Amino acid sequence: TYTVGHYLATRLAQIGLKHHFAVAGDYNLVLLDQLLKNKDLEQVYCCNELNCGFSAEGYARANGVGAAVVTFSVGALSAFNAIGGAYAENLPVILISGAPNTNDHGSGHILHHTIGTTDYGYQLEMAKQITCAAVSITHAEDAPALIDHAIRTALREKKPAYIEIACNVAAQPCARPGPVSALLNEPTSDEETLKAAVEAALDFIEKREKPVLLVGGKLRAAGAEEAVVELADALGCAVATMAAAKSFFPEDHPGYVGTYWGEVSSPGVEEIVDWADGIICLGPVFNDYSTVGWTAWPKGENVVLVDPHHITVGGEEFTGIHLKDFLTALTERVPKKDATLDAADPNAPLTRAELCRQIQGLLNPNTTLIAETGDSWFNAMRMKLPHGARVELEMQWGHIGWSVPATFGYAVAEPERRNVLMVGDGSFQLTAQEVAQMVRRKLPIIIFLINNRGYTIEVKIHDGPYNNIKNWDYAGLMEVFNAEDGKGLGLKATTGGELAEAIKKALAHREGPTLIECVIDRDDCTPELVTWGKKVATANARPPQAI
Ligand SMILES: Cc1ncc(C[n+]2csc(CCOP(=O)(O)OP(=O)(O)O)c2C)c(N)n1
Ligand SMILES: [Mg+2]
Repeated sequence: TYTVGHYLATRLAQIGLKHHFAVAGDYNLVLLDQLLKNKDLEQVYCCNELNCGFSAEGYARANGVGAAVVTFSVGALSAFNAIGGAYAENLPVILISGAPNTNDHGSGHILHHTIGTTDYGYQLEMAKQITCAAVSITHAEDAPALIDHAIRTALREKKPAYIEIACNVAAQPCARPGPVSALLNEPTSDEETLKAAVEAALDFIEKREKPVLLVGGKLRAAGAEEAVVELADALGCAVATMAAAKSFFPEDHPGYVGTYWGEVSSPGVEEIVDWADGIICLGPVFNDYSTVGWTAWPKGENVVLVDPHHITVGGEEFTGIHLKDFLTALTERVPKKDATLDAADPNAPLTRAELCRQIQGLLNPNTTLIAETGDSWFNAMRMKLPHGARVELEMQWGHIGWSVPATFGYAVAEPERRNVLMVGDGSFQLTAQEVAQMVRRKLPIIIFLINNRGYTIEVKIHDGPYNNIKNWDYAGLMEVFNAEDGKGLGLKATTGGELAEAIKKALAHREGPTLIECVIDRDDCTPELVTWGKKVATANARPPQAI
């Protein structure tokens, strides 16, 4: 006879999860036992919850959805930082927490892992704030209807959910899951709006000769990566990707120019959009960083904005549509308008140009490049990508240290890929211990620890003593985690040559991860980050305007 544990386990497996991540605790202990009972759904463990949640973050980038489990408040409050990151990056990460007993609710008791107050709702009062759905199971009869809700909403919205489950309830007997289809099927557009939406879009381009395509960050949540390719071709115009959305459009196809990111756009892409007649943004995320100090933000007269569920065209609005259904019906009536555009030395000290070049050697169609918040953002946005090659940024949320646990998670879902991690010295320190799990699971990850002895990106926004961080022997950390049983390489590289030696050892090494402490100079950095931090620093601290 099924139980709340089984029902949640199965519901996760049905929608996709081969792995759910967890951190033991006396509330979720009984619950965790029953999450094992499903054998198509494996219980991965983690060092702390802040990371555990970020690992489910990554996993959802590869699978499409992820999940985690934690103890009451003490575990979940840290995870909320990842659930914020999920909502930010449109990831259907499903958090789950253990919770007090049923007989303690409103019972005047104080419990452990809580504030000391007699109330325990404060947790999912918080969670609600950062999650599309928030659900407390306190009776096993409720269970299956609410779990379905939490999952169903998360997937429709492409935003995270929350499920707290009283420890003693987790065990109790529950119903059997209904067919999975109950959760997945979605409301589609309305034909009448859809019809008109396309018609007004056609006029936007057919009163012009030089259109452009701009690929937004939210494209992956809409599931429209395919339909953009069939539009870029059927239309033929010059495509460009945004700050995010790197590797959301393939860099083979003839229209792809590069990356548009304001006055720090990769060579030759700022000009095409400025010059052109109108811009077709497909689910963008313009903000103080994406617009680069509010300088590079498309208007409305010469802009079509095709956000996930609501489409603005010059002088008109539409709602109740979908980005995908819009780009399917568009890629048929669209006419073909075009806007055509027209080594280093080894042995010597290692330059940011050298390893950004040499790292581009690794880029296999079976490769996913995880670029951490930092200057590493700008390196990835210069690198040419093969077809099928992926890049993962976390720009909306930007928690440093996200990369490490999210690389661990991404790798559990896609272990046969070549998983490559560009992480700075400072970011790495926040979440380093989750490398020990890459060793535990024996995953072939290639960590490029961009060591520069400081928060270099933060230096070029506004410098100070707060940016100088204690330095580690980042290379030697690997050994400490390998300890008795693991197998994982820990290397260094102070020269352009040493890098090639380390990279060969990395591709060579199996049975675990490979870190490379690529030392470089702080002020040696991309020319974008230089001119970029200025726009952010002044916009950040622009003065109020008196009334
Ligand atoms: C948890 C968290 N704390 C602080 C910040 C602000 N912040 C953004 S980047 C950054 C510095 C990153 O340092 P590092 O990885 O070394 O960047 P690099 O020097 O490689 O460019 C800081 C402190 C943040 N985004 N997240
Ligand atoms: Mg650094």
